[PDB]
Amino acid sequence: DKMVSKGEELFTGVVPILVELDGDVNGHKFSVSGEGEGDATYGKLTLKFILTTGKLPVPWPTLVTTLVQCFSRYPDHMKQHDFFKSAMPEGYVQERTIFFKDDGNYKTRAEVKFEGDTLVNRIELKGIDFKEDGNILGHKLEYNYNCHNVYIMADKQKNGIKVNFKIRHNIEDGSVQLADHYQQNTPIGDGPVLLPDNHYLSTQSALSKDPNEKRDHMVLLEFVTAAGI
Repeated sequence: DKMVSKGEELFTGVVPILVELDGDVNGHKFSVSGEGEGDATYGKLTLKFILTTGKLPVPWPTLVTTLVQCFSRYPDHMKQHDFFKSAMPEGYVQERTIFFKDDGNYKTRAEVKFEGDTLVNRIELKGIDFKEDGNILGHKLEYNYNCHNVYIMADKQKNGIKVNFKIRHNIEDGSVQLADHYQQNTPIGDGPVLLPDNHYLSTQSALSKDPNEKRDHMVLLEFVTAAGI
């Protein structure tokens, strides 16, 4: 619906982002605070994440996906397939199950919504069955991130979307740790949304550090474009 691209209006300029993650992995508890801004016109995310509570029990790269696909650039001809924006400002619940091959898994539950002029992401994560000797707990993954595809279809029974994709986490010996992602997003609002044709997001990510941040942290720079229509 032409009108339903009022999401255009809410994501027109630069939008401040807040992310908050209460986390638990084989009993190890921790919190992450994210702040930064989005430019949906450009697919653009700039965010800085800081460990705020506990010792960080897993590699930063494993948490990227968990830590706002509303900031994805939908080309003009595809804009009527942008669910994430069509759900705002009252937002959607994102839920994921994530299996790391030969190791444990993450189950996540997130509210993404506007809280004023600001786009917020509240995240409860539990992970279980992680091999102590494995790459995750064993901290054996590079601080880099591969370009990925993200397959979307409508889940009309939930008035929302089914999402799935494989993440490739590089280990320094040239091998790869796989995270297999299963993702349902449901809206929170009682109103209509854009239910898309089958399509995907092409997602670039760049992980850096603040030279002056004394705390365990992650500065993430991410670019997402939709395609396949």
